[PDB]
Amino acid sequence: KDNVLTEEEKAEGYTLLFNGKDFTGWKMFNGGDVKGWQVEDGVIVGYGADTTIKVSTDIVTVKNYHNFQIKWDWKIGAQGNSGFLYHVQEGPKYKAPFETGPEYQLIDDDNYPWVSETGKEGLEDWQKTGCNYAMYVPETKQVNPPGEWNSSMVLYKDGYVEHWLNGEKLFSFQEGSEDWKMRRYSGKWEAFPDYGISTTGKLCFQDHGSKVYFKNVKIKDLD
Amino acid sequence: KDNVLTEEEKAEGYTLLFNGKDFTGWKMFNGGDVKGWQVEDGVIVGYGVSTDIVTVKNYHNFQIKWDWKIGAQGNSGFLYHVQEGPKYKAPFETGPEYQLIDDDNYPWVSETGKEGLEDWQKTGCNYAMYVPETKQVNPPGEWNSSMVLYKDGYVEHWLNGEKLFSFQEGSEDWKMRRYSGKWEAFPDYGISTTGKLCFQDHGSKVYFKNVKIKDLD
Repeated sequence: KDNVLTEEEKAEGYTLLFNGKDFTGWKMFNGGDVKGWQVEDGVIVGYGADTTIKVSTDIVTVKNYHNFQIKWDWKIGAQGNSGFLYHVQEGPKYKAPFETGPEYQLIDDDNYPWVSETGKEGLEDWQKTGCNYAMYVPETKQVNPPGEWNSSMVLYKDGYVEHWLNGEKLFSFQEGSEDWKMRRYSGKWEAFPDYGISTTGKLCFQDHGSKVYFKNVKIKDLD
Repeated sequence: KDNVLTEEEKAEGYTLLFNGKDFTGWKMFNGGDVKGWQVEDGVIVGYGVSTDIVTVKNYHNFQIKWDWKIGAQGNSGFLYHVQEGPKYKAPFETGPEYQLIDDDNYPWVSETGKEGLEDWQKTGCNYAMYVPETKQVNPPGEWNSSMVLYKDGYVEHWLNGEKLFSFQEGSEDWKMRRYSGKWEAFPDYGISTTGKLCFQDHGSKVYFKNVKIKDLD
């Protein structure tokens, strides 16, 4: 059942973005073949040397995408921080995919060790799972705790974006909109002038904390 | 019939916030008698420290409608739930603002050297919080009508009969805008849900009339 298209998914035009067995279709951000992640038991596992050099361990698609609809299943560890990013650009100008590609946050909402300015522990709600990081936050959502599987989906079609989680539409927005522009250009991206620099780019899974697990990664390449 | 309640308006609970004659019911922000403003032909006229005007009365829930006009390059506003006191230099530090500004001819220059306001700094915005997707504004020297409703944190902005947007204070979206946006230097912004109503003028003439208020439950 895992990593297999249903007849209805094939009918809708989904194909496997992860084949269940290896990293065919994937590469390291700013790198070559995938390392520091493994396929184990039909699951992509991210682990997050006579060497001290530290480079991005995030994985990106080889293929560039414009419009798409992607579904995936995911599991994090306690205190995990991962994410799905889209329209990511690579190059020596960048150290990380978040500098260019918008992020669907995958994080330990309740127990990620973030201590605020004032000495208050805990992520703010706009930094939690299913948010379009530093742009949009759901009013309500349902997330299974760390160690349990979750299902997510992102649709992008000519700037129209939807975030879904565990069967529910969290929100949608339009990149063209006045509201989007306000959030983009007066929110938190001063240091990242290339954030959303392009509506075409790579798709990406990140690991910045603990182990993370992905499977059932199915994609509709849209017109 | 400017500055006169219709029988219907009285029946639905509106009263005059401006009487058409003088500044009864108003004071200077952090001050006493109104100065820097004049009543001219039944119109509140601002000439543009804070020299803004605030209601003597505090409001929690309310619905206010008003007519306004600005001079060229005008930068004015309606603000609500304003707090006063020595700790505050200006009404914007506490009360959200419905912007009244010369959208197209305001000589502000950005950090890159481009002149002019971005759309989220223009008329009808809830300053630094919300922006309309579409609106209809009559240009400087012409009259406009506006309305703001506040009901237990639910807010609407209207301009010339159109609902620009609504929002809910304390929603996740509102909290994100409030604490990720531009207010770190203003910790009391938008915290109190009761306070004064306010007109401000930060440049050029502004004109207000037909200022009618419902004091809601």
